[PDB]
Order: sequence, then structure tokens, then C-alpha cells
Amino acid sequence: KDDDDKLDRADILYNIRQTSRPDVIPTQRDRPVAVSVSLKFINILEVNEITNEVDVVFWQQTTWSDRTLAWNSSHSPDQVSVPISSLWVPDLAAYNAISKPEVLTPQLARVVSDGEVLYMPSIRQRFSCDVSGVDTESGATCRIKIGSWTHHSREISVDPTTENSDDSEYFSQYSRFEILDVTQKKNSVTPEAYEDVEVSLNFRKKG
Amino acid sequence: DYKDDDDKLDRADILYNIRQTSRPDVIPTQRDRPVAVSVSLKFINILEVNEITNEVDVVFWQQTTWSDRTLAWNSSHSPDQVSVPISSLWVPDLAAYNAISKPEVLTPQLARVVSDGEVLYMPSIRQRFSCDVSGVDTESGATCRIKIGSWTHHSREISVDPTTENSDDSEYFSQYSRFEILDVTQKKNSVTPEAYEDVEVSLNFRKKG
Amino acid sequence: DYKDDDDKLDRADILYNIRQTSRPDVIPTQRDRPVAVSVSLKFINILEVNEITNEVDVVFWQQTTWSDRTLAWNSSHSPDQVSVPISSLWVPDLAAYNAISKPEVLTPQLARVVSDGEVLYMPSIRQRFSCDVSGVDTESGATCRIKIGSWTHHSREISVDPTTENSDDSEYFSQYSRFEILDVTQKKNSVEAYEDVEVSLNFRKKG
Amino acid sequence: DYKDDDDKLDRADILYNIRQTSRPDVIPTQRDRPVAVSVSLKFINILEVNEITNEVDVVFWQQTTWSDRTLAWNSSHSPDQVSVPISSLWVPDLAAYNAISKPEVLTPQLARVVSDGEVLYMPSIRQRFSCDVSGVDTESGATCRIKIGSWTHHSREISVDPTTENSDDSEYFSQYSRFEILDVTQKKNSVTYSCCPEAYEDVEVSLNFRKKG
Amino acid sequence: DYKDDDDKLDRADILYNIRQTSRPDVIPTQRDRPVAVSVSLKFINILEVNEITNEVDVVFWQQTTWSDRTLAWNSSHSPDQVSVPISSLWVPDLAAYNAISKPEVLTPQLARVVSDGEVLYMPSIRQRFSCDVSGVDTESGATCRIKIGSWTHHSREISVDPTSDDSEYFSQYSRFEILDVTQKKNSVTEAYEDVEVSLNFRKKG
Ligand SMILES: CCCCCCCCNc1cc(-c2ccc(OC)cc2)nc(N)n1
Ligand SMILES: CCCCCCCCNc1cc(-c2ccc(OC)cc2)nc(N)n1
Ligand SMILES: CCCCCCCCNc1cc(-c2ccc(OC)cc2)nc(N)n1
Ligand SMILES: CCCCCCCCNc1cc(-c2ccc(OC)cc2)nc(N)n1
Ligand SMILES: CCCCCCCCNc1cc(-c2ccc(OC)cc2)nc(N)n1
Ligand SMILES: *[C@@H]1O[C@H](CO)[C@@H](O)[C@H](O)[C@H]1NC(C)=O
Ligand SMILES: *[C@@H]1O[C@H](CO)[C@@H](O)[C@H](O)[C@H]1NC(C)=O
Ligand SMILES: *[C@@H]1O[C@H](CO)[C@@H](O)[C@H](O)[C@H]1NC(C)=O
Ligand SMILES: *[C@@H]1O[C@H](CO)[C@@H](O)[C@H](O)[C@H]1NC(C)=O
Ligand SMILES: *[C@@H]1O[C@H](CO)[C@@H](O)[C@H](O)[C@H]1NC(C)=O
Repeated sequence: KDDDDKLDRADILYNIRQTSRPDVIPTQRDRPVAVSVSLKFINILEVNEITNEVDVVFWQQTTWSDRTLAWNSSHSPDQVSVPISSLWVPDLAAYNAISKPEVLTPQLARVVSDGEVLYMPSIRQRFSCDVSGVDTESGATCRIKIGSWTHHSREISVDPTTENSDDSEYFSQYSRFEILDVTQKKNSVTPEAYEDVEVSLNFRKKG
Repeated sequence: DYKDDDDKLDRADILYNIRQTSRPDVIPTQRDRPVAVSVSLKFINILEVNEITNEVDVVFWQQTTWSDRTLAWNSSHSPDQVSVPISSLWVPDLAAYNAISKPEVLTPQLARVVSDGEVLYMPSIRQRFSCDVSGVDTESGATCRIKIGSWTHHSREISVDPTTENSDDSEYFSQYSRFEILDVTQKKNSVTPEAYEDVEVSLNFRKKG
Repeated sequence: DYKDDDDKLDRADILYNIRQTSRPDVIPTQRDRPVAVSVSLKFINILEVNEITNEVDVVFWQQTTWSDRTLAWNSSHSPDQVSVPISSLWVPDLAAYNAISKPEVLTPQLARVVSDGEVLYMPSIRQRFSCDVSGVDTESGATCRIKIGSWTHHSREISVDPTTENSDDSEYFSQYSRFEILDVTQKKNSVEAYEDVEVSLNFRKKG
Repeated sequence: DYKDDDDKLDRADILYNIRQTSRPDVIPTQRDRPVAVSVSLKFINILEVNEITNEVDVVFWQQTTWSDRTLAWNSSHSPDQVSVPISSLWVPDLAAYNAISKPEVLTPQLARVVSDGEVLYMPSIRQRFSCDVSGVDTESGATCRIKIGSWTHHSREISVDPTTENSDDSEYFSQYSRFEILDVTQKKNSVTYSCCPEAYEDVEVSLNFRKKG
Repeated sequence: DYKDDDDKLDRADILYNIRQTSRPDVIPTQRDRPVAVSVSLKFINILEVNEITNEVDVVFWQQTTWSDRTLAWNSSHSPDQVSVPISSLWVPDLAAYNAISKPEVLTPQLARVVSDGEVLYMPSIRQRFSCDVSGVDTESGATCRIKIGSWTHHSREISVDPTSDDSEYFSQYSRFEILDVTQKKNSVTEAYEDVEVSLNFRKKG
């Protein structure tokens, strides 16, 4: 489009930085922020069948909308890159995580003109999950829950992205492991409930 | 009230109010009474136990609550609670006497402030400890004791009191651990110029068999 | 010119000028053409190679140049170039897709800004990758392919150019490494599109 | 006095006064005398002793006290002392000469300031050292010597001294450690040099320990 | 003069003067001539050595000095030197060409500034290098060569210059012992000045 007008872009960043409240949930019309999450698996590095611990690399594709960040893009760029400190991101956490997320990519989000925000960092992290079955035909099934840490369902709703296929599409052919199946469903932990996305990852050692 | 809880402007004003009254470095001491801090550990995972060196590597949710009345607001027609970055608030300077590594916070550092002045902060922590691991293979199991207390504030300034005194822990403990939990007991204890209050947390566990 | 290179106050003023003009978070897109970024990997060392898990641990110099002509100045009687802290300038958000650890930067985070608007940033980096190491014992060696692109900017926004392939490397590679380089190959490639430079390192053990 | 310790507005106002007087980067030399810094190490654990490479990994409470009287206030009806983030205070630049890892601080970084201008900062620290490890498995035990002094300030500027209570630390150290401690001594020492024409004061700490059996 | 070293207000004011005139991000070239930086490595310990992978883990005090005359003051009745956080000061962007890990700094990061404009910064560093360890178990030992110079400033802008067996500082408890340390100038190619430090050392026993 006009995507390459430096001044247009600098002005958009300015508008965003002035409207954006990095610490307040972008609720609209008094309804929960609808965040969407999807893990896209990239690698499985170490698996310990005795301790039941896995070390994985995945794209943590996250999206939501903040309509106040929107702008007329008839003759201005349709989207820009924004550093995540200038923005609100949802406070996601892996319930069965046993190491800090190690973010391997630049910490930038895209804000689209309609007001949609997308953050997709590439993350390496260790989890605690059922590893039993990893050396058989039918493999192991390790389950990861990603939800809001401090915000309950009425404040934030965490759903899976429309597309869960291609989940294993960018998975490294040089892993000692192979993905048999991935499912990504809604779930709610528990007076207040926290929504999360349960990722079931069915994988096996390459025989 | 629930009706007005997702009003963004209201949420932003509460954040502003709190950042104005909040003294992150001063204890929220009230009426010349010690700040009463409730600490409760909910164990999530036991990862690496060593029977020789007597060390363990645990993961627990540190449920911490206390009250700052001065952060209170009316809450009838605004949401009662909000998330606040903890750098904006006073949090107690708890430490574990027998920790042998830094606590690794695995969750976003956010507290919840309630309209009545109550502050709730519950990080997930992975930390190593020095404690009694002997008898871990045996049916009745090792009993590792963790002592968590205020680090610079003596007992006339901060009091620590544990909210759940006994349980199985069944709710939160990973079913995929090598270990099982028999009992968790938490007692208010004390150690002394002046006095420091703590919570002795006794984790009774054994290797599954 | 070269004779006024060491004039201290002339340097202070260029820095000041740069800091007043530079927009560290906006792509320096000139004349509605995507920022053309030059990348060259110049291998220094291979530290550890794992044939079981197919991970490799490498030390390289990431030679990176691009142009921001709004940063240019008249050097008739002032220095030709200066060093700027990387926080004062915009920097391409490059990422390695098959990276499995955070890029550990071994050098000072200083760039060079040339009086014509050229920015040169070349950090020394250590980083682990997941790549095909089968054959590293073998005389014809293994070939590890590292794919580096801009993480958030598509092709109309940022374009990657790699020079030169395959000419390096024998110049900077450690003679004391257990490994030796047979060849290096740096090629353009793409995937709206994300341009990237695929680097192919042909190496083998010594015997 | 002690009956006003939980006066919040007093504590807050004392913090205000301290942050206004305090020069975090300037040594608190009163009356052209060196700052008298007291250090004492109180050992909590020994975790890894490497017989091959002569390395120890230890956990100790590094007890540090000094005086800065400009920060002093009246104790007449404000709290005797308060806690302060160390970024608000000057802290002496202690280093261990035989440290081979960075100091890993296990505790909150708050110091205590007393109404008479006394400042105490006691972090729990886990750190690796390079010292003689031979004997660890014998009756007599190994003896590792740790020197802690000021890195940049010479003896005219800062004096480093051991503390009046020097039994410590024997009692605290965990009963669960593989090791046990035979003796601890903390003697004042003073290294001079060809590098620099001035003398750096320090405390030499001698830790005598053996494996249990 | 020493007499007034411990005047606190004199100290605070010197530090105020330094921070007011110091330009942390600009080379203190004087009189159209390159900054002359003094570098000397003082070996303290050698921890891990791998003759197979040719890798070495060392601890050394890095002595670094240079001049910025604009920092000079009149010390007639004030302190001769004071300590300054390096974030208030320009420091040379030195890098080890053959290093394979970040320099882990173990000491507090302060410089000393002398009333005549001399700046001394000497941090203790544990770093790992990629160097020839062949022949370490032998009586003549390995010779490991480390190369340090300005990472972004060519010769025209910064010169580095050397200034032993390091018996003074080296650990008696190291598995290893030092035969000889030599420090010589070298250039690499516009060109960069560096100091080659050659460490010659063997196993003990
Ligand atoms: C059956 C699901 C397995 C996962 C175990 C979760 C049990 C407890 N559920 C919670 C509690 C909180 C929580 C965190 C912090 C608070 O205060 C800051 C309050 C609640 N947050 C989430 N996402 N799940
Ligand atoms: C036996 C001799 C060993 C010498 C081998 C090293 C050759 C590499 N040359 C360089 C390049 C740069 C450099 C760094 C950054 C730039 O732009 C940001 C430009 C050049 N800096 C130095 N000190 N040596
Ligand atoms: C034939 C070899 C394929 C290997 C690489 C596969 C390319 C995958 N696609 C993407 C997506 C994004 C992306 C990143 C962040 C976003 O939002 C913040 C959106 C897209 N960025 C890049 N460079 N490639
Ligand atoms: C295994 C360890 C043996 C090492 C022996 C220790 C010798 C003591 N020498 C010094 C020098 C300096 C010093 C530091 C920086 C300077 O300028 C910035 C000058 C001197 N500071 C102290 N505390 N001890
Ligand atoms: C292996 C575990 C050993 C446990 C022994 C318990 C001894 C209690 N000692 C202290 C000292 C301080 C303390 C810390 C810092 C100070 O000044 C900054 C003052 C006192 N605080 C507490 N809660 N207990
Ligand atoms: C935005 O601005 C254009 C240009 O004037 C205008 O025609 C258009 O109606 C606006 N777009 C929307 C969706 O309102
Ligand atoms: C606000 O709070 C007070 C309680 O102090 C209550 O009387 C009042 O009705 C509430 N009304 C509001 C804010 O509408
Ligand atoms: C650059 O500056 C010099 C010296 O003033 C001048 O002679 C020359 O014409 C200038 N060039 C431009 C493009 O301004
Ligand atoms: C402290 O204030 C009291 C009154 O509470 C006064 O009597 C006393 O003289 C004061 N002391 C100092 C140090 O000024
Ligand atoms: C500063 O130093 C010069 C040295 O010649 C001397 O003339 C002058 O009196 C000094 N100033 C002070 C503070 O006395």
C-alpha cells in the first residue's frame, strides 16, 4: 500500500503510544478481552521419561483486538511494528511450566489498522508432563495449559485461534522426535474461573 | 460491582488512584499494629531430590496476601479488583532461610488489589533448598522443612501467619512427578536483639512405589 | 575528512545530530522502497556439535549494513564516521528460525554511522542451532543451514541481501577449533512474503 | 522510640529525609577520617567442594555495617530504624579477591538505617571460591581463606574491619550440609602492591571444614 | 594532596564536576591525536582447560588506563582522586577476538579519576577463550594467545599499548602455574590496534 512512508509510520507509532495503556486491559463494551492463543511447534529437544520433563520450542501466536488503537488506512500504512513495552499484552502463563520462558525473537508486535494486535514470540521452555509412551508406536501425550495468570474469565477469555492445523507445519525435520497429533481446546480451571487453552501434543521418538 | 468490572476507563482510574497513594518502599503499617502478612505455599512439583547432598528442587505457588487500607476505593459502581504491576506496590520482603538458589519467578509479576484494601500476590517459584531428604525412598518418607520469613522487618513491624494449616495438596501437585505428597504442615514459629516471625513449612513426601 | 576525525567537539555534535534525527523504532524506509539490509555471516568458531540431538554451537560475526540517509552529514571538515550506542539507532529485527538459544552478544553494542547515511553493526555472536549434522565425521562433511530473516517486517518493508557467497570463510575461522570449514554458502530465499538469507555451512571434524 | 515503629507517616517521612541527604556515589567520610566498615561472614552452607579443581561453592550472610551520621535523626517520637532499598544509599564496594563467580544475592536488597546514622546491610550470598581443598576428607579438614576488601578505595578512604562478634558464623550453618565446620577466624589484614602505591585494608576469613563420616 | 582526601563535600563536588563535563559516548581524543589506552592483563587464575577442544576458562585483572584532561581539577586543597561509576564515563570498547563467552565481571564497576585527568579502570574478569592448549601436560606447557583491541574504533581513533610471570597476583591454589606472560603490540586489517597477550602455562604435577 503506502506501507513505506516513514512519516506516516512514525505518526502511527505516536498515536498508538498516546492511546495505549500498557497496564490496563483493553476491554470494549464491557466484555472480556477475547485473546486467542495457538502454539505452533518448532522443536522438541530433550525428553526425560523418568522425570517426565520435556524441553520444547514453539511459536506462541497470540492475538486480540484494541479498537481504540484503530486508524484510517485509506492512504496510510495498514500496519506497523510496535515494541511490546508501548502496549498491553495479556499475562499468559503455562500452568505446568518448570522454567522461565526464554524468548528467542525480537520483542515486537504488529498493530493492524482495524485495531488488531498480534504478538508471536518464538519461545523455548521446559514443562512437566506425561512422557510415558515416548518409545512406542502410539507415542506419548504431553499436555500444556496456557491461560491468564491474574485475570479471570469475566476480565479475559482465552480461546484457540481458528486454525490449529499447520500447528506442526514448521516443525524441524532434524528433531529426534516426530509429532503424531496436536489438539488445541478451550478449558477452564477452578468462585472465579480462569480460562486457558489446553494443548495436547502427541509425539514419539523417531524409530 | 460485577456489572461495571470491564469498564476500561474505570480500570485506568483505579490504577491511577493506587499509583498516587502507593508507597512501594514503606510498610503499610496500620494503627501502630504490625502488617499482617498471610503466607501459604501450594506445592506444584518436586523435581530433583538428592539423598546424598540433602538438596531439593521444588516448584510452588506462593500465596501471599495482606492489606493496605489506604488503597481502598468504593467498588459499588467500579470493578472491585484490578491487576497492578508489583513495582507499583509495596510487597513484603519475604525470604526462605534455607534456600540455596535465587527464587525463579515463572509467572508475570502482577498483584491483585481489591477495593477493600486487600492485596493478593501469588507468583510461581522454582527454587532449590537445603533440608532433610533422608528416608525419601521409605514408606513414611522424608520431611523437608522450609522456613519463610520477613527479611529486614522484625515482628513488631511485620507478622507472618499461615492461611491453610494442613492438607494433602492434591489440588495442585503434578500427577507426573516422581514423588508423592503425604502431608503438608505449616506452623507459625519465631526466631530471635528483636524478633523475626516466620512460617515453618513441612513437606512430607516420598518417591512413588 | 580524515584529518578532522579526532576532533572531539565535532564528534559530540554529530552524535547529538544523530540522536535528534534518528527514530529508533521506525523503519528507515526511504522513497517508498523497502529498507535494504545487507547481512553477512563470518564464522569464527564451532564449539560443540551434537550428533545425537543435531544441535550445533557456533560463534560468528554478524556483519550488518543498511542505509538511513536522513542521518547523513557534510564531512568536508568534520569526521567521516562515528560510533553510536545501538539504543540510539534503529536496528533490523533479524531472527534465526532454527535458533534454539538466545543470541549471546560477545561484543560492545556500538554501531558505526557513516557520513553518507550508512550504518554498520557487526556484533560477535554465540548461538546454538538445530541443524543436520549427519556427516560431520564424514570427509565431505555435514551441512548446517541457518536461516536468518526479519521477524516482523514483510518484504515490502524490509529486504535482506547477503554478500558474499560462497567466498567465505577461511579468513576469520579459528585454526584451533576441532573443526574446519569446507565451504560457506549464503543465498536469498522467501516464503505476504518474508525475505531471508539461508546460510549453508559445510564443515567436518579433523582426522 | 519503639512505641512509634508502626507510624507509617513517620516511616515515610524518614525515607524522604534519607533520600534527600544521601549521596549514593560519595564515601561518607566524617571529619577527614576513613569510613570504618565492619564486615563479618556468617556461613550458612557449603554445597559443592571440587577436589579436582580447588573450588568451593558457599552460602553466607555477609554482615556489613558502617556509620553515616548525616542520615541521623531524632528518636524522640519517630521510629528508631527503617528499611531502605540499597539503590538509595551509598554501599561500600566490597569484593572477594579469590571470587571466581559473581556474588549471587539470595535476599531482598534492603538495608537498615538506624536513627543514629548507622547503616547495616546483610545479604545472603552464594558464591564460588578458589581455595585449598586438600584435607577435606581428613580429620584436620580443609582450610579455605576468603579475603574481602574495598575494590577501589585505599586505606585513607575506607577501613575494612572484622566485627565484635566473631564466633560467627558457626551456629546457623545448616545441619544438612555434607560438611561441618571445625573453626572460623576473621583477622584484619592489609594488602599493599606494585600495581598501586597505596594499601587496601580487608578482612581475611579462614574457613576450616571437613566432610562428615 | 592526601590531607584533604576525606573531605566529603570536596568529593561530592569533584564528582559533580566530572559528571557535568564527561561525555560518556564520545572518545576523549585530545588535540587531533588518538586516545592512548593502556592495557595490561594480570592473571589471577586458570580454571578449566580442554586440550581436546582447545578451550580455556580464565580469571584476570584487566588493567586499563587512559587520559581525559577535561576531567582534571586543581587538587591543591582537594582530593587527588575519587571513584566514579563507569556509566558516568567514557570507557574503551575493548573486545577479545578469540573469546567464546561474554566477559563476566566480578568486581564493582567503578573507575578512579585522578586530578590530572588520568582514568584507571581495572575490573576482574572470568572469560573463556578459544586458544592453543596443545602441550599443556608437557614441561614446556601450552602457549595461549589472547587478542584484545578496540571493537569499533580503528587505529586513527584509538591506540592500545601494553605496560612478566604474574607471580604477584596468580593463585597458589590453581591446578596450573605460569611459566611466562608476554604482551606485544600488533595490528589487524583501515586497521585496528590490539595487544596480543601470550600466556605460557602447564599442569602442576
Ligand atoms: C485443573 C487445571 C490444572 C492447572 C492447575 C491450576 C490450579 C489453580 N488455578 C489458577 C489460579 C490463578 C491465580 C493467580 C494469581 C492470583 O493473584 C495474583 C490469583 C489467582 N491463576 C490461574 N491462571 N489459575
Ligand atoms: C593473528 C591476527 C588476528 C586478527 C584477526 C581479526 C580480523 C577482524 N577485523 C576487525 C573488524 C572490526 C569491526 C567491528 C565493527 C564494525 O562496524 C560496526 C566494523 C569493523 N573490529 C576489529 N577490532 N577487528
Ligand atoms: C522453506 C523453509 C521454511 C523455514 C522458515 C518458515 C517461515 C515462517 N513464517 C514467518 C512468520 C513471521 C511473523 C512474526 C511475528 C508476527 O507478529 C508479531 C507475525 C509473523 N516472521 C517470519 N520471518 N517468518
Ligand atoms: C587468588 C586471588 C589472589 C589475588 C591477590 C589480591 C591482591 C590485592 N590488590 C588490590 C588492588 C585493587 C585496585 C583496584 C582498582 C584500581 O583502580 C581502578 C586500583 C587498585 N584493589 C584491591 N582491593 N586489592
Ligand atoms: C540453613 C538455615 C539457617 C536458619 C537459622 C535462623 C537464624 C535467624 N536470623 C535472622 C536474621 C535477619 C536479618 C537480616 C538483615 C538485617 O539487616 C539488613 C538484619 C537482620 N532476619 C531474620 N528473619 N532472621
Ligand atoms: C478515511 O478517510 C478517507 C479519505 O478521506 C475517507 O474517504 C473515508 O471515508 C475514511 N474511511 C472510513 C472507513 O471512514
Ligand atoms: C460509595 O461508597 C459509599 C460507602 O462509603 C456508599 O455509601 C455509597 O453509596 C457508594 N455510592 C456510590 C459510589 O455510588
Ligand atoms: C559541504 O560543506 C562544505 C564546507 O562548508 C561546502 O563547501 C560544500 O559545498 C558543502 N556541500 C553541501 C552539499 O552543502
Ligand atoms: C530530640 O527532640 C526532643 C523532643 O522530643 C528534644 O527534647 C531533644 O533535645 C532532641 N534531641 C536532638 C538530638 O535534637
Ligand atoms: C590551584 O592550583 C594553582 C597551581 O598553580 C594555584 O595557583 C591556585 O592557588 C590553586 N587554587 C587554590 C584552590 O588554591
